[PDB]
Amino acid sequence: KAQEESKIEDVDKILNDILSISSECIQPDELRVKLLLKRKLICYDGFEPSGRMHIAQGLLKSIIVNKLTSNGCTFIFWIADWFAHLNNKMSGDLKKIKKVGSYFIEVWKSCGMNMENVQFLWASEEINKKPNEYWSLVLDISRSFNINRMKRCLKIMGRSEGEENYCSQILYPCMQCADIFFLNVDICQLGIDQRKVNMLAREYCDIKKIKKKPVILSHGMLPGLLEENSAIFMDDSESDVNRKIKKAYCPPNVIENNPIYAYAKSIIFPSYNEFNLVRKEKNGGDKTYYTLQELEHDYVNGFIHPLDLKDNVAMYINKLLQPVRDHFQNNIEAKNLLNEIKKYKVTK
Amino acid sequence: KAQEESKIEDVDKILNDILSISSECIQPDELRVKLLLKRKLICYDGFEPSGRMHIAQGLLKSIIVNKLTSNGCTFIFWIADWFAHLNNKMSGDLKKIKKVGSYFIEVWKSCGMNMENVQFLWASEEINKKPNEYWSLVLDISRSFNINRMKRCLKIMGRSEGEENYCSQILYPCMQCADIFFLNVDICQLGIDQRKVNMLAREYCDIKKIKKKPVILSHGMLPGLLEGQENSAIFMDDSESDVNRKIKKAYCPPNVIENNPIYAYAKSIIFPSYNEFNLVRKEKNGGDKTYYTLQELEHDYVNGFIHPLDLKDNVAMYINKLLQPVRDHFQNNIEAKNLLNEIKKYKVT
Ligand SMILES: CC(C)c1nn([C@@H]2O[C@H](COS(=O)(=O)NC(=O)[C@@H](N)Cc3ccc(O)cc3)[C@@H](O)[C@H]2O)c2ncnc(N)c12
Ligand SMILES: CC(C)c1nn([C@@H]2O[C@H](COS(=O)(=O)NC(=O)[C@@H](N)Cc3ccc(O)cc3)[C@@H](O)[C@H]2O)c2ncnc(N)c12
Ligand SMILES: [Cl-]
Ligand SMILES: [Cl-]
Ligand code: NA
Ligand code: NA
Ligand code: NA
Ligand code: NA
Repeated sequence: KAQEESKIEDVDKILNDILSISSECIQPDELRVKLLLKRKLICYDGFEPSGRMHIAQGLLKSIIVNKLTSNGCTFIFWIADWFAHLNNKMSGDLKKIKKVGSYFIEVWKSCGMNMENVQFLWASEEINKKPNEYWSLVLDISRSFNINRMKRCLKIMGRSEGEENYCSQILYPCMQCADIFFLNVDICQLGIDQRKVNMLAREYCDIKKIKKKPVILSHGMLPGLLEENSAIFMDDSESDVNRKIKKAYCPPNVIENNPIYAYAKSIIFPSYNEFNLVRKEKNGGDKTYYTLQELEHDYVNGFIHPLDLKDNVAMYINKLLQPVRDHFQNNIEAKNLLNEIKKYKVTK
Repeated sequence: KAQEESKIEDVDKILNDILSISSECIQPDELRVKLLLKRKLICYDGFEPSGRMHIAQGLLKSIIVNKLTSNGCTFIFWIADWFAHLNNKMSGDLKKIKKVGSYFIEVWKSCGMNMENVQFLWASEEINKKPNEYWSLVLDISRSFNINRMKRCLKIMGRSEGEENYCSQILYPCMQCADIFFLNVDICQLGIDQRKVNMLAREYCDIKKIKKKPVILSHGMLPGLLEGQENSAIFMDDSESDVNRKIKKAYCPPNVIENNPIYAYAKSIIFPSYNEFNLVRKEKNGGDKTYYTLQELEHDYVNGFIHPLDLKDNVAMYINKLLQPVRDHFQNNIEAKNLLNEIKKYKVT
C-alpha cells in the first residue's frame, strides 16, 4: 500500500512546520508523540487586558495561530482578566479590564482569527464554572514548590525583582501554572518571557507522576520599538504608524534588539512570502527579497539603510492593519468601544 | 430615663463578661462599640481536622462559646478542611480530613454547648458556594501585603521557620485572612497563636478604608502538662485512667502557681464550668473549700494554702467528670463509636 510511509511523511512535515514558527520547543520528540495521538491538539496563549493591543499580540500572533490551526489544532485565547487585576493593570478596575478584553476579541476577529478552531475564553468565567477543580489545583501546586522557586517566575508578570514583592507574585504563577492543566493544554504557545512558569508546569508533572506533559512551543519576543509612542498598536491609524516607525530604534547593520528588522522578518516576510524594498535607484533601487537569509546579509552588510527599511516596514504594517482599521472606523459599536478604552490610564 | 442607665450598666456587665474568657482583646473599646450595635455579633474559631481533638479545642471551647452565645453572640465553628490539606495533615488525604472533621462535630455536640446560636461550617463547602467572592478576597489580600509580612504569619500553621518554605505558607494565611471577611466576623475568637493573621485582617481594613473592623478576642494557650511546655496534653477521647496517668505525672510545683499547668486547667476550664472551684481535701490538709474568684484561688495557692497534689487530684477528677458525656456519646451511639474507631487508626502528619 505505502499509506504508512505517506502518513509518516505527513507527520514529519506538520512537525517541521509547527517547529518553524517557534524560537524554542521543549521538546521536539515529545511534540512528534503528541501528533501521533491522532487528535486535535489543544494550544493556548493568554493575555492580560492591560491597554491597547501591541502588534506582537495581533499581527505576529495571527501568523503562528493560523499555521497551527490549519494543521489540525485548536487554539485557545485565554483572556486573563483576573490576572491583569492581580497584576494591578487598568487601576485594578474589572469593568475596564472587561472592556479591554472585549476590544481584544474585536481586534483578533478582524486580524485573522475569526474562525472555528480559535476559542476566546475568559479566565474568570471559566474558573468560576469549575472552581473546586481550579482552586484545588492552585493549592496543590502551591504545596509542591518553595517560595524561591516561585519568585523565579516573576518575569511572567513583566516585573523585576528589585521592586516590592507582593504575595500576588506567588499566587499569579501558581494560577498560571494551574491554567495549563485546567485547560487540558497540549502545547503552551506563549512568548519566551513566559518560559519559567511553563517549565514549572512540566516539573509539576514529574512531581505528581502525571505522564501527559505539555510541550512548550515558545515564540520569540519582538524587541521594544524604542531602545503611547512606545509601541505600535493594532488600532493605530496610518499616520500614527508612520510617525512611530519613523522614530523607532533601528541600529545600522544590527539585527539584535532591532524592532524594525524584527517586524520585517517575523511579521511581514511570512505574511507575503517576500519582502519588497522600495527605494530610489541611487540608494540601491527597489528589490524583492525571497529569503530571510538575503535580507539579513543585506542589512548586516549595510546594503539596506535604516530609513529605507523603516519606510517599507511602515507601508507593510499599514497594509496588514487595514481590516482592523476598517473594522474600528466603520463598525459603530467597535468605534465606540475603542473610543472608551483609549481614554483609560495605563497602570502597573 | 432609668432605662438609659440600666442599658449602660447591662452593656458594661456583658463587656466584662465577654472579656473574662480572653487573654487579650484588640480592642476593648471597639468591643464595647460592637456591643452597642443592637444585633448579634458573629464570632468564630477555626480548626484543622488533623488528628485527635485537644482538650482546649473541645472543653475549653465549649466554656467560651457558652459565655459568648449567652451574651448576644452567634458562633461559627469553621471546619478548616482545605487548610488541613494545604498544611499537609493526615497525609493531605481529603477523605481522612473529612472523617476527622465529622468526628470533631460529634465531640462538640456532646460538649455541653447551647446550640441554638452555634453553626458548624465546612470551609470547602462554604467557599464553593461563593467562590468568586471568596477567591477575589484572597487575591486582593495577596495584592496588599509583601511576602515577608505573610511569612511572619507562619505560626498560624504551627510551623517553625527553619524548614522549607512552600508557597502554601503564603496561600494559607491569605485564605485565613479572607475567612474573617467572608464569614462577616465581628469577633475572631481563636488562640493567641493565631494573632498574626488576625492582626493582618485589621491592617487590611486600614489599607482598604474599611471601617468595619474585627475585634480580636484571643484566648490563652493551654500549657503542656510537662515542665517548660501525647503525654503533653489531654485529648477529648482520653479515658479516666488516661487523664489520671497524664495529670499524675504533670508538672505541679508545690506552693507555686506560675507555669503550673494543673493550675492552668483549674483556672481556664474548671472554674468557668462550675462558676467556682470546689477544692476537695482531707480535713488534715484544710478540708474542702470553695474559691469563688480567681483572685481567691490564686491567693491561696501562691501562699501555699493549697497542696499541689491536692490540685492534681481534683483537676483530674473534674476533667474526668467533664469528659464523661463525650465518653458516653462515643460508647452508646454506635455510629459515633465506629467513627472514633476509624479516626484513631489515622497516621498523624
Ligand atoms: C508586548 C509584550 C508585553 C509582549 N507580550 N507577548 C506575548 O503576549 C502574551 C501576553 O502577554 S501579557 O498580556 O503581558 N500576559 C502575560 O504575560 C501572561 N502572564 C498572561 C497569562 C497567560 C497565560 C495564563 O494561563 C495566565 C495569564 C504572552 O505570550 C507574551 O509572551 C509578546 N510576544 C512577542 N513580543 C512581545 N513584545 C510581546
Ligand atoms: C493544638 C494546640 C496547639 C492549640 N490549638 N488551639 C486553638 O485551637 C484552634 C484550632 O487550632 S488548629 O486546629 O491547629 N487550627 C489553626 O491553627 C488555624 N490556622 C485553622 C483555621 C482557623 C481559622 C481560619 O479562618 C482558617 C483556618 C485555634 O484557635 C488555636 O489557636 C489551642 N487553644 C488553646 N490551647 C492550646 N494548647 C491550643
Ligand atoms: Cl469544580
Ligand atoms: Cl460568589
Ligand atoms: Na472561534
Ligand atoms: Na507579560
Ligand atoms: Na524605486
Ligand atoms: Na495550629
